[PDB]
Amino acid sequence: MIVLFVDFDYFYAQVEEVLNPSLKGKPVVVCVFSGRFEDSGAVATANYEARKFGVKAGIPIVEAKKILPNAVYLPMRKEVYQQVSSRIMNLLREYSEKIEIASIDEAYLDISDKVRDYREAYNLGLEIKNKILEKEKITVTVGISKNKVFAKIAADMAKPNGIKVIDDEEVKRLIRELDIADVPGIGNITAEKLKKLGINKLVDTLSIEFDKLKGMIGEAKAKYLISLARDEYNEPIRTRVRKSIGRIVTMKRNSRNLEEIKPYLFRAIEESYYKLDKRIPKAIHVVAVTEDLDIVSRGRTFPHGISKETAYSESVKLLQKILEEDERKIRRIGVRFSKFI
DNA sequence: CACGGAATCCTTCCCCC
DNA sequence: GGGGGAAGGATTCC
Ligand SMILES: Nc1nc2c(ncn2[C@H]2C[C@H](O)[C@@H](COP(=O)(O)OP(=O)(O)OP(=O)(O)O)O2)c(=O)[nH]1
Ligand SMILES: [Ca+2]
Ligand SMILES: [Ca+2]
Ligand SMILES: [Ca+2]
Repeated sequence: MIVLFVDFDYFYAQVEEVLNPSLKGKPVVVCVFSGRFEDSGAVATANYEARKFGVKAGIPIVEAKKILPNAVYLPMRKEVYQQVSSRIMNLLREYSEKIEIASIDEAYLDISDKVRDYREAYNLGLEIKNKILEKEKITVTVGISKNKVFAKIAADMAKPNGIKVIDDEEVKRLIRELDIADVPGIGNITAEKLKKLGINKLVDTLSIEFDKLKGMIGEAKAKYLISLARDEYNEPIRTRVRKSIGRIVTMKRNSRNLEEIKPYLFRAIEESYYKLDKRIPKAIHVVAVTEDLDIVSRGRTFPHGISKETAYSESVKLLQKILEEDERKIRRIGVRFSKFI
């Protein structure tokens, strides 16, 4: 069983470099401007020249400028990156019929058929890196191992622009050596709950009564970790299908007035519909971000699909429902469409 | 200062043989 | 008791 994971390097910034090579070499910051004020917002990503100084995904744009006042700051252009992603995905297709697109810049390939051993797998890796660099002029990192999880881990260890195989002898040392927090699907909240249980390495999950683990982190999560420890994890590669479309925007000023929010809300639905393109949702959820950055949501499923008129109508009630049950002001508002026919 | 988007799981109902 | 779902939220990752 051989899985090959591909992850494009500093993707949004690298695409910006390709479309305008003059940028290459200098610090490049792709930002998301919220408009609340001059430079309000966050950094989507940054090229390496910028990450070596602390500027990275998540930090406020205002904070990134204090560190690199002279870098190049660019607004994020999803559509552009998405189409480039799509083309790159189509290059991988020509390497396996078994392909799972995980995000806008990640994909897993089941090359158990094609390749025979790890040596060949590695070479196929180089062929893919090479192909993509030539066609799209974009570098990516490749990770190869026994299953998806370790393939991805392989990639995190080899970036940027690397390629790495984590052979069976290593999996075993990683299950013992590797820090549980560096395992995909284990964020802060979980790692923290894991420390208390004395688990700092994948192996520790075997020296704990399952039921206490489940109690603390959930069954799904407990079975996941345990199978990994037992070197038994092996979920297949499957094409994922879009299960929900939505849009959320920041208002210029926090508000509680329905008439002040409606406009932002309607625009959100509009864009969402354009994005649905042919798809018809049965469920609609209204999502609100409270002034103290907490998230509130109210939704509804219908026994049939939702027309745009219906969406406008029903979204106002859920927004009214929200305000009636929460007293904080609202900072961000949006909609989520799901359960496609 | 803290954006925008989406999947998946966890709980708590709630209806009902 | 337990199947079946819908809601609202928790949690992770891009
Ligand atoms: N708006 C927004 N976009 C994000 C955020 N995090 C990631 N993205 C984008 C950043 C990247 O361009 C793309 C994800 O790839 P990461 O897996 O994020 O890789 P990135 O390419 O930035 O890092 P790397 O290639 O490993 O050096 O998704 C975020 O918090 N907000
Ligand atoms: Ca990644
Ligand atoms: Ca990446
Ligand atoms: Ca982590």
